[PDB]
Order: sequence, then C-alpha cells, then structure tokens
Amino acid sequence: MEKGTFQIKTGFAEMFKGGVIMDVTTPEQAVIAEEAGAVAVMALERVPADIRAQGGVARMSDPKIIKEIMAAVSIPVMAKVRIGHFVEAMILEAIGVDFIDESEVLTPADEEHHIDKWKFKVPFVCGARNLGEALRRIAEGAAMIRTKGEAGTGNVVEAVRHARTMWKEIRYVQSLREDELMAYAKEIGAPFELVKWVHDHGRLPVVNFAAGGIATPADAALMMHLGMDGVFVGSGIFKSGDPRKRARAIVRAVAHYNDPEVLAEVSEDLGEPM
Amino acid sequence: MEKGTFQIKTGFAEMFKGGVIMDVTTPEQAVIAEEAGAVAVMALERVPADIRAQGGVARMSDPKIIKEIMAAVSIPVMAKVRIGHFVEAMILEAIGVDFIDESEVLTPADEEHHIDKWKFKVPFVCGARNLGEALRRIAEGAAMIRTKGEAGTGNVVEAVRHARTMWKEIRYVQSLREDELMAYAKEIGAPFELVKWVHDHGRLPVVNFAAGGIATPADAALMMHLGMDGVFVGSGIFKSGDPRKRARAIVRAVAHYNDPEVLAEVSEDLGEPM
Amino acid sequence: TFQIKTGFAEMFKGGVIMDVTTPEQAVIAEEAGAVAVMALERVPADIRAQGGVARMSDPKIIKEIMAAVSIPVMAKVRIGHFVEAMILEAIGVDFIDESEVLTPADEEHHIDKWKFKVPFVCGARNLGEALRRIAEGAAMIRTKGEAGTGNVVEAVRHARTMWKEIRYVQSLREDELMAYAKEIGAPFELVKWVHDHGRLPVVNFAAGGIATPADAALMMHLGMDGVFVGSGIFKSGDPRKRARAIVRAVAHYNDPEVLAEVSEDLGEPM
Amino acid sequence: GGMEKGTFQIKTGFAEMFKGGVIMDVTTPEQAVIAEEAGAVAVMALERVPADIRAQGGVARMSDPKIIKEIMAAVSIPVMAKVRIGHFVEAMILEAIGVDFIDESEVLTPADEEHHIDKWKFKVPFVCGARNLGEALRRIAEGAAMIRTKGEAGTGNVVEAVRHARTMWKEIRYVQSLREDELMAYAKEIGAPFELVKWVHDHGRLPVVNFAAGGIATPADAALMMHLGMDGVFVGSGIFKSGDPRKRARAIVRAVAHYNDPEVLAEVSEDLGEPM
Amino acid sequence: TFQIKTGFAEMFKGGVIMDVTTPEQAVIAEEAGAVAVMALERVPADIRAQGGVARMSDPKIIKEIMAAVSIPVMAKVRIGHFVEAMILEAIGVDFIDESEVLTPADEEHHIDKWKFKVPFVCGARNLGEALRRIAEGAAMIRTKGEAGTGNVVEAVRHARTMWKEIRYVQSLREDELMAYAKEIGAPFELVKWVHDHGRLPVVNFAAGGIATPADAALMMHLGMDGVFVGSGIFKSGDPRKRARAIVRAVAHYNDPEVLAEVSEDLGEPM
Repeated sequence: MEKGTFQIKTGFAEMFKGGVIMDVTTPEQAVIAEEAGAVAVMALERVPADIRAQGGVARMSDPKIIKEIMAAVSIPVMAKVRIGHFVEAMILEAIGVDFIDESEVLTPADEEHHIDKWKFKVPFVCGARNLGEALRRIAEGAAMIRTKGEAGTGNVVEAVRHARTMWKEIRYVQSLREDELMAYAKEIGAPFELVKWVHDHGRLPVVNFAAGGIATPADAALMMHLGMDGVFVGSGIFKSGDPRKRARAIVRAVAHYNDPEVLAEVSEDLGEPM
Repeated sequence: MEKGTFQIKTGFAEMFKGGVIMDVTTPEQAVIAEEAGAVAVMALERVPADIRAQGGVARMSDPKIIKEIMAAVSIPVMAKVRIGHFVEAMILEAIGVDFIDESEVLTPADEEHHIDKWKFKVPFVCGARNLGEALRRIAEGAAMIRTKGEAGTGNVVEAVRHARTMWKEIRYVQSLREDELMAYAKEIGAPFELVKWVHDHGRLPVVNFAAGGIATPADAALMMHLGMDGVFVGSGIFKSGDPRKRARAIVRAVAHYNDPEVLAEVSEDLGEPM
Repeated sequence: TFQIKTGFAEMFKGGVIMDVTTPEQAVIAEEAGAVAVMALERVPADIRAQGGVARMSDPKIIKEIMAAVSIPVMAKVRIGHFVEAMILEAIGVDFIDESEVLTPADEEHHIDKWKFKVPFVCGARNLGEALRRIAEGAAMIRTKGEAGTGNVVEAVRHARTMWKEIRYVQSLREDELMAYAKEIGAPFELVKWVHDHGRLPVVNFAAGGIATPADAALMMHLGMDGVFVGSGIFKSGDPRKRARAIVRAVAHYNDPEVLAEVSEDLGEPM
Repeated sequence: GGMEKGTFQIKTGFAEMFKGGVIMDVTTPEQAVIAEEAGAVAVMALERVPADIRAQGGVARMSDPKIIKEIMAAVSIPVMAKVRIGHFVEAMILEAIGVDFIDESEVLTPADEEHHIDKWKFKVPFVCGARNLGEALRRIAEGAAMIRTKGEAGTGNVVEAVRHARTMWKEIRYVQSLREDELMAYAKEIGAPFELVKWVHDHGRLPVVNFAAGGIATPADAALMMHLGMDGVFVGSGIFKSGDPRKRARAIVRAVAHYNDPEVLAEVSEDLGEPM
Repeated sequence: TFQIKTGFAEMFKGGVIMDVTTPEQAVIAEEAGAVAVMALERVPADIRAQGGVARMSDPKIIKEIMAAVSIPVMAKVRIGHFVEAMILEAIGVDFIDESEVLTPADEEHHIDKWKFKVPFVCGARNLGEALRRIAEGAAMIRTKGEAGTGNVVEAVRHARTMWKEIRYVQSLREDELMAYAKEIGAPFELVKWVHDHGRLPVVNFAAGGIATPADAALMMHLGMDGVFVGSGIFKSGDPRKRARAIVRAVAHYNDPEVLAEVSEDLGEPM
C-alpha cells in the first residue's frame, strides 16, 4: 500500500486567540488600535465597503500606506488581496506583511479559483460561511479562517449564522460513524481527508475568527460564546465619537465575554454605533 | 416507566394585569407614564420603528439611557434585546432591568434561534401571532407573551388578528379530544406537553398582552374585550399633542373597557393621534 | 411533567421476534430461540398486495398461538384503531404493534396508547416520528423498513437516520434544541431527553426487509437492539434452519466465522 | 507557525496480477474449470445471475457460501464474489470464507443507498464500479483496491463501457494537464477527494488497476476496451450459453492478450457462434 | 494541410449495391448487375426491431460471400467500433460501412478512419454531417434515409437537403462561409472546398427506404450517384426480377418507357 501525505498550515494564528483585529486606514488609527489592545491590525488604503457601495473596484492597497502602518505599530499587520490574485499576494509578501486576507470584500479577481496558498511563506486568512467552504480553503493552504458575515451593514445576524453553522457541522462530523463520513463530505463539498481530521478532533485545524457585522461589545462577546476564537472589526470604530473608547470596549468584551458586569460596564455611554 | 418534568416561567407578569405598559425614550416621558397610571415602562434610546424606516439596525439601548429611566420612576422598567442576542440580555439583566422583551421590532441577531431564556433569572416577554408561536416561546422560558401586532403604523388590525387567533386556538385545543392533541400539536408546530397543558386549562400559562398598533383608547379597550390581559403602547403618546391626556385616557380605557360612558368620555377632545 | 413507558421491551434485547401464522410456526420459532412471536392470521403484505383491507386478526387464531408457546406473543392493530387495541388487550396479548402494514383506520391520529396497560410497539423512519410515537405512549420502536420485498435497504436507511439524528441532537448546543425539534416535528421535551442521554428512551428494533442472517447482523452493527422477521422463514424450505440461523446471527453479530457458518447451505430465501 | 503532517493511504498492489487478463463470471465449478483452462486470470463466483434476478424483479444478494466454496475448490486462480453496496456484513462473511477479492456490486440490489462499505476495515481487497473519475476516486478514498467501469448490465451493449472508459481517461488526462492552482475547483466540480486529485495530477493515471466491465460481449468488444486504456476486462456467464463455452472463453482471453493484432482478432472472431 | 479520401467509390457510380445474407443471394445480386454487395449475417433492422444488439457479422459468413462473387464486398461495423473495423480490414473486405443501423458502440465518437487502409462509407442527413464524416476520413457518403420501413421519404429529404446546402454554399459570398460552417457544425476547410466545387468531394449514394424501381430512379434525379438496397429483394417473390429491375431503373433513370417496363408485373415489394 502507498502512503500519501498532505499538510495543514497550523500554529500561525494561535497568537491571536482571545483577541480583536481592527481595520485601519491610517497610521494614527493603527496607533489607537494597538493602544486599545488589538492583537493585530488590518491595513486598508480605503474601506472596501465604501468602494463597492459606490460601484467601484476594490483592490490591494498601495504598498506605501501599508508600510506606513507597519512602521507605526509593533503588533502584526495584515493586508488584503482580491480572491485569486496571487500576484497581489506576491507583493504583500515581499513588503513583509504578517498575514494576508484573501478577501471577498475586495472585488474578486478570479471567480473560479482561489490562491494556491501553499506557494507562499506568509500565512493567509480566508472567509467561510460553512464547514465545506472552510475545509476547501484550508486544503488550499489557509492558515486561519473567519466567518464571512455581512459587510457594510453593522448587522451581526450573518456572522451568527456562519458561526453556528460551522460549529453545528463540526460537531455533527465528530458525531458521525466513520462509515458515514464520505457521504457527508460529498454532500458539503469538503475535502475528505480534512473531514476525517475534523471527525477525529472535533474542531477546525486552524484558528477561526468571527467577522462582518460586529458593531458592539455585545456582538463581539456573542461571537465568543458561539465558539469563535476572536473577532475582526471594521474601521467604523474610528468614525464615531471617541474611537479609543469603543475600540477598548470591544477588546475588553472579547477578553471577558462571560462576565455580565464587565459587558454592561463597557457598553455604557459608548456613544453612537456605526 | 420513567417520568420526566418540565418547567414554566409563571407568576412573573400577573402584577401587570389590567394595566398599560408604555414605551418611553426619556426620564421625563417615564415620569409622565407613571403619573398617568402605567404599570410599567419600556425604556428605549430610540424608537425601533424609526430605525427600521431609515433602513438602519436597531439594537439594545445604551445602558446609560436605561439607567436614567430606572432612576426616574418606581414602577418596573423593561428594555428590549434583539432576537437571539443572549449577550444583550446578559447586559440588561446585569444592570437590573425588571423584564426583558426579546423583540422582533429590533433587528434580529439570530434568524434561527431565540434566546435560551431559562439561563436567566430576569423574566422575558416574547411576541406571538398564534398559539404555536406562543407555546414555543414559553417552552424556551418566556414568562409573558404579547401579540406582535403591526409596528410603526398605528393600525390595530394585526393585533386584533393575533389576539383572536391565539384565543380561537386556545379554546379549540380545550375542545379537542385527548386523542386528537398530538396531531394538532404537530400541525401548529407547538410543544406537545404545553398543548396538553392548554387543553386542561383553557388559557396560556403566562400573562398575554396586546401590542403593536394600539393608537386610541378604543383600540386598547377592544383588546381587553378580545381576552388580552393588558396592553403595550408606543411612545407615540408623547408626540400626538398633549401626551399626558392620551396616556391617562388609555389607562382609564383599559381599566373600564366595558363602560361605554367612560370610553366616550376619555375619547373626547383627545387631539391628533400619533 | 410527562412520562415515558420504559422497561417493557428490554427483555427482548439481542433477540429475534418472528411473525407466525399458525401454532406450529410459533413452536418452531420458540424452539429456534425467538424471544417473542408476532401472531398473524394472514400476512398483511399478501392482503395489501391483493388490494384487500388488512385488519386485526381473529382472536381465535391469536389465542391458539398464545396457548402453543411460553414466550411473549404480540399482535397487530391498524393505525388509530383503538378498539382493535382494546380487544387485543382484553384477550391478553403481551404487546401490540400499531402497524402501518395493516390498512390505516385513521389517517390523522395514532392510538392514545397511554389509555392502555398493554405496551405498544410503533414504527418510525426517523427521530421525529419515533419521538412522536413515544410521546403518545409507545413502549418500543422499530424501523418501518420496507414490507413484502425482502429488500433491507429501507431498514438500513431508517436505522442510520434515527441514529444520525440521535447523535446529532446529543451534539447540539442546548440553545439550538428548540429550532431542531421544530424542524423535525419532534416533541421538545423528548428532544432534550435524547440530548442528555444520546439514545432513545425505549428499545429500538430493526424491521422490514430482513431476509438473511447477514441482514440481521447488519442491523445490530447499525445500533439496533434486535430484529423483527417475517413468516418467510417458514417457506424458504427449512424453517428450523433459517430461523435458528437468524437467531444465531443476531447473537453473534460480530463474529465473521459464525456468520459464515449459519449462512452456508441455507437454501433459498423469500 | 508550522506544518502538521497529514497522512492517507491507497490500497495499491492487490490487482496488478490481473493486468492484461480476463475475469469471468461462473455459476458452477464446471464453468470455473473452463474459465481457468481458457486462460482467465480469476473467476467471479455467482450462485445465480444478478441481471436475471433483477429483470425478474427479485432481490440479488451475496451468494451462498456453499457454492462459493465449491468454486474455490475447483480452481487455482483467484476467486472473487459480490456483495450488495453498503452491506459490510456480507463482506465480513466473504472475507471469512477466504475469497480473494470482493466486488461491491451495483448489479446486486443495493443494501445502502447512501453509503458504500468502509473498505479500510477489511484485509481482503475490494473492486468497485465507477462511471467517471470523481466516482472512481471516492471509491478509492474509501479503500477500493481496484476499479471497473459500470458499463451496462444485462444487455450485451458495449456503449456504456466505452463511455465510462473514455470519460475516466479524458478526466485523468485533463487533471494531469491542469495547472496546480486549478485542481481544487475541478475536484469540487467532479466531487472528487482533493488529495487523490492531486495524486492523479502528478502521476497521470488511476492509483489502482482499472478494468472494463458491463456489456463486453465479443472479442472485438474486449480488445476495444484495451485500446481505450483499460487494464483488462470482466465478462459475464453468457460465454457458457453461446455454443462452444471453451472456444468463446478462449476467444476473449486471446483478444485481450493480443488486442493490437488485427489478424488474431479476426481469427478468434470467426465461426464463434451467437453471443450470450 | 488536410486530405480527402477520394477515388475509392467512383467505380460504383450509376450502380446498385445490394444487401445479401447468403452466398446464393450474392450470386443473384451479381448476376443482376449489382456493382457491389453488402454482406450481413442478419438484417440489422430485424435485430433492432426485436430489441437486440446488432453488431459486426461473423467473419465466416462474410468470407463465404467474398468467395462467391467477383464484385466488391462491403460489411458493416457499429459506430465508433474501430476494432470491428480492424477485423473487417484484416479479412479483406473492400469497403466498410460505419452504420447507424447497427447498435452504436460509441455515442460520442465515430471511427478515426484515417487509421485504416480500407475505405469507409458513412451515413448523413445533411451537409454538416457529411462533411464531418469526410473530415474523419470517409471515402463515400450515403443518405441515412429510413431503415426497415420501405418508405423512401427520409432518403428524399436527406438527398434534397444535402444538395440544397451544397448549392447554397456554392452561392455564398466568401466572407459568409465561416458563419455558415459554424451554423451547421461543418469543418470550415471542407465548406470552402464545397463552395469552390459545388459538390461533395466523394461519391454520395442514396440509401434507406428504396423499395421500388421508381424509388431508385427518383434518387438519381435528385442528384445521387447510385443506390444501396436492402435484402428485401430476395423475399418479395422473384429476387432475380426485382433486383434486375432496380439495376435497370438506375441505369435508365431518365427513360419513362424503360421505367414503366421494369415496374410491370413485379409482384409485391417488402
């Protein structure tokens, strides 16, 4: 019998567990995010949600602005690339970003293929709405997963659906008989060997963050209760009264998601949401 | 032959029977409501109907606003949370609200699951359009039910439909043979054990209020004639000219719903509605 | 508060219940090792196939079978025919099968089984159906499988489906149970029970299409507590041999050697 | 950040001994002997012809161990037997009595319409049917040690076997031609296990022996399947009902062994009698 | 650069090719004036009508026919069955008919005829189909017509259609040829060839449903180069007479008097 092999890019995002990653468009916002306790920042030249709302094309940000943000903080810096645009990824890797987000929020560059992430040293985070999608991204080399949620609305409903769905399926796979795994793998279009891995471990092999629609500290804590490892939040934070306060509030809510007293405290006099 | 047991959050809203609960956005309005005779107030930082109209997301109100209202009156204070947002509920419970309304008027946070209300000490009120919905909410731990009615229109037609429907079904269940209960329970998607309870008692195990579209004293009294235990009325009272007058009028109409002389008196020179 | 009619079918675990139409077949079944027999005046599948109405069997025939063996005797009633059930209870049957194989007497309601002292077994194709029957008072469940074909495919589907759902329910978060219960039309309180125990509160047997020793053992591997087999055993050629073979296959379902042994020179099935 | 080492297996090395050969369905020891003397590389033991049972509207199951053992004692070449799809207990029995290969056959009445047998739980190797690459790889991922086209049963029409053989190969060669970054999309498209798709991309062939089956009625048909890239063929018991069982069986064996020799093919096709 | 397998069927122009199932029929066909015979062990139409699979005939029967006559002998193979073709070529047939009347062996691909020395005849219902077959290597084309009915209506449709399209292609502007080629799914280079010559590059025969002398002559008037006729000639009553009648009708297709003469007292057709 022949022995086949495959890999899983593990250990790259564990450092972010229990934390918040914040979108930032300027070095000033990056500084505020770091001071507020963000575990990493997502550098953006312009808010993708704003671009698509205007019917424009959202692409990789200019290296100039990404570098400026990298020079402003000490925490990890992530940046986005269009789905399938492996050259944009080559560029981000070259300038030294710590993580690349192959994001559906930017305008897809390839509507059939995602990036061959195994061809890169730099780790990637990819979006998913269910287990099948998550496992396909991981099979391609993804080192982190995040819910797709809903972009540009501030409505947490889809993030909740994706979080609950991914976990319902993970726990279901773990509960299935070994002889029932292939049929299920085919049903959800998930790579078989990874389905077997999930059956044996009862979790995803990589960190899984909530993203899209997280607008309040309550929303962030809700995602932690739903089994997510942390959350990504948008630049809306720096678009309301005291951005420093809401940013810190979300960081604290994620760190103490099971403490009602803390959650109530950080939610008080928080100002207008996005 | 094993024997199981289930619970029912009873005895929490009986103190509101025969009364009116008013939506309030400021301490000043809360004071007016209390002076008018309201049995409780519903604290809101902003009218959810207004937010939906603007296509925005309606969420739990800022604790600061809720606390200010709590400090202004002696009657019970309720507040709303989005459907399925159990963390918003954790927060409201922590700040000391007397009742939580898991409201469909706010933007649903979970389109598949409602809050596991048994995990809270604070009682919940939930909306329903029929018996099946009412019993599912009660099975989840609801301590009070209200019609969903129609919000932001001032049209009582849906509240009438919901009130009549719930009661037609309650009385029908009571009229059914014991051997016909399972088929009906399945038909309306209602928890079997609660259907049996309703069959034996001929009513819901918790207080059932009218809500959504009650704009005039006549509307309020109409709901009492249709078998409801009381009514919830919106902040529209504090904008329809001389809020104090219409507020007292509705309270008196509910208290004397079977007295045409009183109903005529309080309806006269009441001013523009909504 | 609610109840669950438990403790009535546990005695049948690991066993085979055989359909019998005569006292002679009943004796053969008992001698073969059957844990109980299902008395039938005529094979429902035959009647149904002939387009006729299949009902409760004549008490005379059931009594003759009861007097021929010492093991429990079951009999069938049409779905919703609670008077047929009153009659079977009165004559002393040990278990009643509210069977979909007989012609349904009520297309809307099943029997209010709580009104009887005698235990009932009901069929199910999934968890929702099983829990509804249990909520009505059923003390035992069986797969509906497929009747009158000898094809085990549906019994396999039902067995696997009920178990996939049971294990899924156990895996669900407590706050996700109501939505699921509503989805499969299952009594909420029983769903919570299954969530806490990871199994059905009553014995669950395979039935419908079990034609060979291999089929019977297969059902045990799929998590069933035993099997019901049709009167086809007394026609295939050697009744005593195939009957004993199925009994032994269930008792040794995890032993390939024994399974191979009892399957050899077994003549031809139904 | 590191790389967790994942592993998986492929049941290779079990069917190579059959390459370039013919496997024949036999219902009696006498036919088994004829098949072996004709040059068959293995025989498929059957108590009754599945196609006939199905046509008669009956249920086709695993054969009685008695008849399988009788066939095993009559020949020296490997003996295979069939089980219904998903019937792992029938498989446990065949393994126990010593069959050399198990055919999880769609020709028998499926026992599980949702799941195939967890073949990794067996020592004895399995051959499974497939109509395309996706199906073939799913069966291999489940542990299959050999694949065969499904073809068409009970008709003697080779058209479907041709379609399956050509389709599996078109897909295999296409996978090999694809860019590495285009493999996941294709794997998803055909419902094929991704790691095996990558394996096929690197090797340009199926990881296990692939035989033609279903509808192979004449020496010309058998040779055709070899030209289409198959490793051998499975033929039905129709050979024992034509006229000269020995001649017919020998003709197929020689046609497969010399599929690229027009003269041999013409020779063995002459005065061969009516098929089936 | 490309090729066209021309020059192989010209010898058959103005003639009749007859289906024969025995050496005796072959002799009758040759004596009647047939330019070639199509050897068949069994009538495909009969087999197909009986729901059976029609394949290449046994080499034994084909050889017996080859040894009985001096004129060319053709034989059929199933569509896409290139091994059957390898066999027919090996035994020395003069022409192979990749026939739709036999049961197709490949529903997607026809035989790569360029890989054979022996010429092939293929059927077609229109110009696109004819050109695709020719592009694959066909050295002769025939209408598909309708088999096993004796109804000439489809042969007429196919003959008229192929010619309407050929003359249309010749009438088209050079800049309109690509769009048309795409429209009828025809190889572009061959379309340009037809545009320049106003005919097919290979012999085109009528076939399928030619039952009477009048039918045969009709096909010649419609621009066909000759006709293929079924073995029905040897059953209608007097084989030698009807066979000779069809041969003479084709040779004198424009002579009403001869056509009337050979049609008289011809017994009854298929």
